[PDB]
Order: sequence, then C-alpha cells, then structure tokens
Amino acid sequence: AKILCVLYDDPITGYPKSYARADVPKIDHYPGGQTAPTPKQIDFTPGELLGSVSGELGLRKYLEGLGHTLVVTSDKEGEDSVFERELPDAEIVISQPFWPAYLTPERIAKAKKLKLAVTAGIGSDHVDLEAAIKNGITVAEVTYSNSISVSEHVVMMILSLVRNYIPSYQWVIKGGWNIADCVERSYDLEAMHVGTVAAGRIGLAVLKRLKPFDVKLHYFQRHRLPESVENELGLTYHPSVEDMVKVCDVVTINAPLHPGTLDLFNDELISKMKRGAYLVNTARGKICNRDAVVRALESGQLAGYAGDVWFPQPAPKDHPWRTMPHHGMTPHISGTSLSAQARYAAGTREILECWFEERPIREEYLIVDGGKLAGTGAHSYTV
Amino acid sequence: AKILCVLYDDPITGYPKSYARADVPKIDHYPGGQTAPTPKQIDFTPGELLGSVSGELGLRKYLEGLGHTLVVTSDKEGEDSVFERELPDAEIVISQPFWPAYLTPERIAKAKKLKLAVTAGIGSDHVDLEAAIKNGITVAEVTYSNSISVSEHVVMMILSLVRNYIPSYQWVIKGGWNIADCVERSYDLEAMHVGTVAAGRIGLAVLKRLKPFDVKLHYFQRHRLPESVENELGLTYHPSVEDMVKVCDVVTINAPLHPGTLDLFNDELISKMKRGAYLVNTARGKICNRDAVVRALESGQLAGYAGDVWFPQPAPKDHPWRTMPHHGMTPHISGTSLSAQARYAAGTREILECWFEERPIREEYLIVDGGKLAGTGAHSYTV
Ligand SMILES: NC(=O)c1ccc[n+]([C@@H]2O[C@H](COP(=O)([O-])OP(=O)(O)OC[C@H]3O[C@@H](n4cnc5c(N)ncnc54)[C@H](OP(=O)(O)O)[C@@H]3O)[C@@H](O)[C@H]2O)c1
Ligand SMILES: NC(=O)c1ccc[n+]([C@@H]2O[C@H](COP(=O)([O-])OP(=O)(O)OC[C@H]3O[C@@H](n4cnc5c(N)ncnc54)[C@H](OP(=O)(O)O)[C@@H]3O)[C@@H](O)[C@H]2O)c1
Repeated sequence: AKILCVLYDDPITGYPKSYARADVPKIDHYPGGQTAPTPKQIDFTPGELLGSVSGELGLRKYLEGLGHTLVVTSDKEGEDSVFERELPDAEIVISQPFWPAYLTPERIAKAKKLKLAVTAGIGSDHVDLEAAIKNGITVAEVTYSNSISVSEHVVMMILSLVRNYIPSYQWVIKGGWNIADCVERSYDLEAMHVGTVAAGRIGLAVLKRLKPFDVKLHYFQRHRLPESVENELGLTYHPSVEDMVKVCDVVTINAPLHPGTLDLFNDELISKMKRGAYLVNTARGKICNRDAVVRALESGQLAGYAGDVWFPQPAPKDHPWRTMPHHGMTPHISGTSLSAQARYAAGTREILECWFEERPIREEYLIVDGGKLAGTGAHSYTV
Repeated sequence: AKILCVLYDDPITGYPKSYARADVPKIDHYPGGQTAPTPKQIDFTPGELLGSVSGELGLRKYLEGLGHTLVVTSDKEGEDSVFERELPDAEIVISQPFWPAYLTPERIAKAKKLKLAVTAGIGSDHVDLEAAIKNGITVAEVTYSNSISVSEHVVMMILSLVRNYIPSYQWVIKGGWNIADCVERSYDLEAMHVGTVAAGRIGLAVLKRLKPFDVKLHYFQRHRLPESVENELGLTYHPSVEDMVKVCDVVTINAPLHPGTLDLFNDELISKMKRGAYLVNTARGKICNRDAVVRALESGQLAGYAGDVWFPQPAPKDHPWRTMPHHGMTPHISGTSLSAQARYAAGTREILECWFEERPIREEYLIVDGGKLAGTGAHSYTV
C-alpha cells in the first residue's frame, strides 16, 4: 500500500540540527480525561521538528517496515505536482491543516484507491466531507492533540490586541520610545466582557485561562455546558452569536468550519459587535468574511483582529489580511508548536497502526466513517 | 505653592481626537480589598490620555482652583532642562516611571522647597531615597494602581517568547508563510516550570493568571507566604533565587529596584539558569545586568528575553536590548495603559488633596515619610 503524506517545507535555514531547549514536558492526558495518543512506539524524541518534509511525522521506518511505501512532499498545488500525481495510487492521505492538501470533490474523484484521509492535527474542513461520505472514505484527526496549544495562542493574541503589543515592539526596533504613541490604543483586559464562539476543547481551555484575568465570561454554542461547569467559571450562556457579541469587548472564535459557521462573521454580524471590539480567530479563516474583517478594521468598528488561520493556505502574498490595519496575525502555527507536533505525530501513528492491524480507530478521532459523520464528527460538525 | 510635573510627549500624530473604544471598565477595588483611589473629584473621563504633556494627569483645574501653579514639561535630562530650571522653586514634584524625572541627590539638594515627591505610578527608584530621607521629603506612589496591568503584560510576554509570536508576525508582514521557520523555536507553555522573583501585588497576580495554564509554579521572596496560598496555587518556595532559577523553564521578575535587587541577574546568576530559559522583566531594568542578558541570548543560555523596563529611561537609540537576538521588548508601557492611567491619575489627585488639606496620605501609598522608610516602602524596599 502507498501512504501519501503532505507536510510543509523545512526551514529555509535547513532542517535544525539543534533546538533552543533540551526536551519538552511530558503530557500524559488532557483535561476531562482523554488519554494522550497510544501508538505502540514513537520513532522520534518529543521536541523535534516532525511536521516538515524531513521530519516525516516519524513515520517512514514504521511504514516501510510493514512493506508499504511512503511518499512525503510539500508539493500540493497544481495537477502536475507530486501530491495530485501520486493521489490516484494513495490508499491513505495524510496532511496538516497548516499546509493542507485540499481534498476537493474533483481530487477525491481521481483518488480511486483512497480509503483513509488523516488530519495530522485538528480540523478536517480541508477535506470535502460530503464527497468522502459518498465514496466510503474514512476521515480521522487527532482530537485534543493541540487544543491546549491554541488556547494559549488565543490568550496571547487577546492580550496583544488589547494592550497594543506589536506596534509598541516596533517602536523599540525603530529606536524610539514614544510612550503616548504606544498607549493611545493600549487598555487592560481586566473586567472586560470576553465571549467565545464554542466552549469545546479549545473554547473551555480559553475560558479557564481567561478566568483569573477577572473578565466577565460569555459563550455561545448549540448545546450548553453542564450548569455546574458554568457556575464554577462564571459563564453566561447566549442562545445566539448575535446575543453574545453585542455585549462583548472581546470575541474569540473556537468552532470548526462547517455550513453552520461558514461566513458567520460577515458585515451584518460584525456590525452588531461593540464599536472598537477585538476579534480573535484561531479556528478557521473562512468563518470570518475576508473583506468584512478588513473593512471593519479600517472604519474602527473592530479595534483589532488577530488569528493564525487564513484562506486559502498558504495565504497568497497579496492576501489583504497581511496589510489591514490593527492586526496581530501569524501564519497557521499555533497547532504546530514543537510540543503539539509530538502529540499529533503520535496520534497519526496510532491511527495508522489501527488501520493496518485492522483494529478500530478511537471513536473520538473519527469524523466520518461508514458513509456518515461519526464520533467527534457527529458531535461537532454538520454536512 | 508650585507643582512641577514631568510627563511624556503627546503622540507624534497629535493628541488623540478619538479613542478605539467608548469607555473603560470601572475598577472598584483591588484583589485583597484595597480600594481604588478616592479623590473628591476627577477632571477626566477614564480612558483619556492623561500621562502625556497635554493630559496633565487631569490636575490643572484643581491646582489652579486652589491658587497653586502647575508647570508641565517633558524636558527632563541634564542641568539645562526645563525641569532643572523649574525645580529650585517646586514644593511638589510629580513624574511617571515611564518617563521619569530622576531625583538624584544633587537635584534633591537644589530643590530648596521640595517637600513631596509623587510617583504617578508604582516604583520610586528614580528618587534617591536616602537623600529624601535625610532632607525630610515625603515620597509617595499610587500603590496597586497598575499592578494588574503589569501582570497582564507579563503573561503576554511569556507566551510570546515561548510560542515565538513576534518572528511569526514578521513572516506575515514579509509576505511569507514559513511554518517551520516559525515553529522550530515554538513551544507550548503547558507543564513548564515557571517561577517569579517576588509574589507581591504584581507577582501574585502573575501566579494566579499562570495557574490555569497548567504550569508548575515557583517563587522566591524574603518573606515566605503561608500554607493556605502556597497550597492553593501549587507554589514551591525556594530560599534563594539561585535555587529557583535552576529548575525553571521561565523566570519572571516582579520585585522593586533597591540594593537587594540591583544587578541581581548578572552573568553568574544567569549562568545558573537552565539552558534555553526564558526571562521576563517588567519590574525594573537594572535588576538585570544589561550586558549579561545580551551575552546569554547570543550564546543560547537564554532562549528569549522580554520586558518593558530599561535603563536609562528613555533608552538611547543604540541601547543593546533593542537589537539583541530573540527579544520581545516594548518601551515602558505596561503600567501606563489608558486603564492604568485613570487609576494613578486619580491616585495622584488623592495624594495632593491629602497633602494640601493636612490629612494623612494613605499608609500604603507611602514610601518614605518622616525620615525613614514607611508604609509600603518599609515592606518592599531597602536602603
Ligand atoms: N492551529 C489552529 O489554529 C487550530 C488547531 C486546532 C483546531 N483548530 C480549530 O478549532 C476547531 C475546534 O477545536 P476543538 O479542539 O475545540 O474541537 P471540539 O472539541 O470538537 O469543539 C468544537 C466545538 O464547536 C462547537 N460548535 C459546533 N458548531 C457550532 C456552531 N454552528 N456555532 C457555535 N458553536 C458551534 C461545538 O459545540 P456544540 O455542538 O454545542 O455547538 C464544539 O464544542 C477545530 O475544528 C479547528 O477547526 C485550530
Ligand atoms: N509599568 C511597569 O512595568 C511597572 C508597573 C508597576 C510596578 N513595576 C515594578 O514592579 C515592582 C513591584 O510592583 P508591585 O505592585 O508588585 O509592589 P509590591 O506589592 O510591594 O510587591 C513588591 C514585592 O517585591 C518583594 N521583594 C522585595 N524585595 C525583594 C528581594 N530583595 N528579593 C526578592 N523579592 C523581593 C516583596 O516581597 P518580600 O518582601 O517578601 O521580599 C514584594 O512581594 C515595583 O516596585 C515596580 O518597580 C513596574
């Protein structure tokens, strides 16, 4: 069998020979009890670069040792590329959302042998779920593997927007001081109203982290959390996005991309937010209308916007989120920290082992299986 | 009486005509129960720029209503400055740590009428305390007014260093994507060992905010906290800084500048930290040896440094912290967010109202009074 694995390029300075620290903390389990991934073995040391071409997610010796062939490449765009050329032979396709091999219906129609599409990470919107259901393709992702990582990125970006971190760092590099230029748009987060769209693995983790900042917490999702959980964190639930955003100084989006959330934050919804509200989006790019975000930033309806997710990915050189005012963007990185890579690489291997040993894949990893949304997919997604 | 007040310049784009938001949250008290400042009146709306020359800390109408004069300038360095020229006459001198009117022994000795030195903010190391003591000068500061603001900046900076926020932002601006370049030094904070030097108003607030990030917490002070709080936040006490930093992935400094902390983090102490440790200093610049920090970053002993405090202030154009590798600096801004300004501006007025009506200044505002360290000064400072 042939496994088709798309990963991002090595660093332009070469694949690293050393690292800033000697190791990473050992993460045994996640909040709520889900165990860390359980592959029989890992062919890497946590802390190493696994998500790039040279890292191979630590998969080669395990796969080739079973008699399979593994194609690793970063070349994912075009019909004469390595990905789309190898696709008709692939039984298994793997890729990361940070450098996603888009599985369109046209590409799935060509992938005659494809049975398993693995998201090395969290979030399978780059796969056409409707077409995968149609063709009997199983879709899995490493649920929870980088949820905590993203929640850290969120609190970081909220604080950077509100406190005006990045323009202030820029005065340091320009040789200035310019206190009044830094702080004429610098506020404390303390006692602001913060609301999250979704209170799942990331959302709940953001709410727990936000709590000791003494903010007023808000959340909107289709199903409420346990009342006991709400009272312990001081949460107000809202039946609609609209009802939540109208009283929020800061909004975080932590929902998956599916028809319920596509183009959710458009001109209309953003106009219902508070004047000068801050918007953070580490979820998926297309949940916010690209031009509606730019446009509320230029007017001041949004005081700032930040996130790591774009559409498409990679973002083109002229993508307007690069140049819109008052942003604190990164490329899609929060879920591919070295710490997180250790977890979703182990989880990717666990899924493969389950596939090739004809053991069932963890129910929480599943998105679609047997021609339907299944597992976490039926809980979090819509088609 | 004459009040001489030193403030930073208005923005180079002009004193703002509008703000990103309509108001800021009203802060009633601080954690632990200390009330917010209690002036009889304020002549500003919270959220306005008060710490620049045009803001005047909202003091002019009040002071001139009583027949006093108020002289305001930013020109503060050297014997040939508006500040030094106006000083021999002043009964009261006010400045902010972010743009500090340094009250050396020489300047204090020439201030023939000086009886009160107020810090519009927190931290009175810019006043020579021994000379104030000897000359019978009251030194006061608005205790707690921006402690929470700094605790926010700290967590922002820890996350930025560890997750590698700023270089990844620059890849966005350069038109790139470059995941592996961003994340070859990107880590999660989760389960790292983090310790603070001091667990005071800032340091405790830092520890409370870091706890739900699931770090292992450490601290060092001169006075150990009781069991109740050490057990409630999972704190490990260390009897010295040396003992703390050798087990810490991340170190925060949150003590005042006095002889017990001057040059604390020198080459020798920094060399006992873990290889690849991250160092955050929102406390005072001189607590870290300027060149030792540069050396440790150039050698990889420190994986990152970040803070907002420099020496001297303003830092000159060629100050090596602007250009050392792997920094996430800002100018001195954390304690002068618009929200923090409302509090210490109200606190400056409360102190002046107490001065002129011969009411006692809040003991906790006091640093030196009656020829000795007093109030908070005796709790936190040494001479
Ligand atoms: N590097 C990154 O930036 C990064 C990394 C990982 C994940 N992500 C994104 O973040 C998504 C979620 O992460 P996760 O680990 O927290 O997954 P999760 O644990 O399954 O949580 C998803 C939550 O979205 C809720 N929600 C679903 N549909 C909604 C809707 N139409 N409106 C409002 N809320 C809705 C769901 O709750 P209800 O059923 O009650 O509505 C669920 O609680 C992922 O799918 C991925 O797209 C980004
Ligand atoms: N904008 C800014 O960046 C900003 C704003 C405000 C303040 N600051 C700086 O941060 C300092 C602290 O702020 P704060 O609000 O937390 O004042 P604070 O409530 O008095 O806290 C002072 C803490 O320093 C401790 N400490 C004192 N001497 C020490 C020593 N020799 N070694 C180790 N720890 C020592 C004290 O604990 P022990 O007595 O037990 O040792 C105390 O917990 C301020 O003095 C100021 O310089 C910066």
